[PDB]
Amino acid sequence: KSIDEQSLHNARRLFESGDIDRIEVGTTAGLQQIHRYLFGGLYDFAGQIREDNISKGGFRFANAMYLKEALVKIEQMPERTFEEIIAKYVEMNIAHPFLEGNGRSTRIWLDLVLKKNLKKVVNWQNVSKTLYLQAMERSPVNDLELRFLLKDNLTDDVDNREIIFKGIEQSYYYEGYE
Repeated sequence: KSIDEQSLHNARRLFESGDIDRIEVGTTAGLQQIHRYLFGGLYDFAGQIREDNISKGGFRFANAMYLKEALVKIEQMPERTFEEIIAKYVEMNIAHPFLEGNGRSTRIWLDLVLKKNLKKVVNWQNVSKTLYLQAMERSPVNDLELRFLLKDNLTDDVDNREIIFKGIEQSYYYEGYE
């Protein structure tokens, strides 16, 4: 819980400082920069591609033995349309490259890709925890729930402090932290 508190402060600092603007967009290295920023000094494995296997619910995330190879192909996916970007996010979630903190880091990664390509980001504060988690769990089979949920909650006000900071708080709530 104290880990989350410091991590939340790191997420706030990432945007306050403008360091968010220095992150490589839509790449594996980019995701690793985010993870390192959020969790450096908190998880030993911050920024590091996992070597163990993990699952959640009935889903086993990409096998560690071919995770690196998968990430190579995932980062090459196109980013021109909303549908392409969500598909790319869905595959990066399936990769789930870190032992922990995949959700918070990859959502920031998603916003960067959406901002670069569509000049929008997700207004996370209005995205229900229940609906978001259900949609993610379904996304490997069908991303319809996710597309429906996120498309309704896009905003072109991408630097607004309230959207940014209330979104960081909801993002952290998705994995347990109030």
